[PDB]
Amino acid sequence: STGSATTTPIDSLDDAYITPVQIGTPAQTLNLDFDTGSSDLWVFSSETTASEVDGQTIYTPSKSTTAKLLSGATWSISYGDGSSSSGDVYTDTVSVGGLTVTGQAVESAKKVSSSFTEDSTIDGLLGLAFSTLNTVSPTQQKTFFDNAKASLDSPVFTADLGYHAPGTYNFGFIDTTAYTGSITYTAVSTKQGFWEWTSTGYAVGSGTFKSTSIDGIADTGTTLLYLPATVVSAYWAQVSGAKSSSSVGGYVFPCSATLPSFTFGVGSARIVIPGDYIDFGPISTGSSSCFGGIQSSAGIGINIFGDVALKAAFVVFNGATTPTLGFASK
Ligand SMILES: O=C(NCC(F)(F)F)c1ccon1
Repeated sequence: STGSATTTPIDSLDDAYITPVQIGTPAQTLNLDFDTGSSDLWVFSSETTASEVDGQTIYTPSKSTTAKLLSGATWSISYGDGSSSSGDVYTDTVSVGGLTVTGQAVESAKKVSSSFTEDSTIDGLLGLAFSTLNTVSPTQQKTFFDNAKASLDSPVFTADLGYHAPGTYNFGFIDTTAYTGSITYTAVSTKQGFWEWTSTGYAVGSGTFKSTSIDGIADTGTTLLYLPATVVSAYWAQVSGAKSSSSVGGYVFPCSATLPSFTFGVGSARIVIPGDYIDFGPISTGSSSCFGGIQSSAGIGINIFGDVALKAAFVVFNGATTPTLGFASK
């Protein structure tokens, strides 16, 4: 089997992407944030504290003839950005782009943190990291991909995120019309439960390529590109007036600037992030200080190839017995 679904930016900055997902019988369609950096499929629901729901579409398990309470199961997750959610668990039928999994753990939120409430466009998350990170207790549950894998034509999914435009998540096949040149594959460590890999280096603008190993995660659920302080300083040094602002929470730059591109290495191949992709706009409405899309990972403990990097590529998440990651230009 295969599936194919369009993913759409939630706003004009590409802060995140939402993909429609059918849950239950009859189908209830929710717009979920597909997140290769976590492993829980959780939704706003009829059980979510009412004051914490503000415009989201909710899943109502009592209206699904295929929903079953997973007795005794609870979940609770905290994300790298400080947000969180928790609740109980149903199993139900879940379909993405024509691909159906029966008995998928659908984690129903009883509580969500303010950042989730405040984002009316995201109805929940669909985790696509390794199932070892799933938070359901006392019986850990499998991701949608993990459940679908054996049925797929090929044990893969691909992310093709757009810049200020829709893109595609495919399951079970590689669309050879969606990229240019060849796909370069690179090794993955699953030891921390992430799609963790090692970039071979970087360049800033038209500058020379620096060969250096940068370990990090391919994370569709993180907006920005978080890299070591040395690398990030070298980038922003090429933008007149750019500076790190402790009050704002990262590098900012004059909105009048033209940003240089940023290149990252995948083996001997190179992915070029255009300068425009690194502009996240005014820090507050009307400001002439703009927020940068490349930021230091120093406070985080891990480097993160988030949407800024991934949307410059066609990315293959290869879930074969030994997982790997593939990147192509597009
Ligand atoms: O925050 C999470 N993932 C995104 C991160 F890697 F950037 F942190 C998370 C929470 C539970 O499992 N993973």
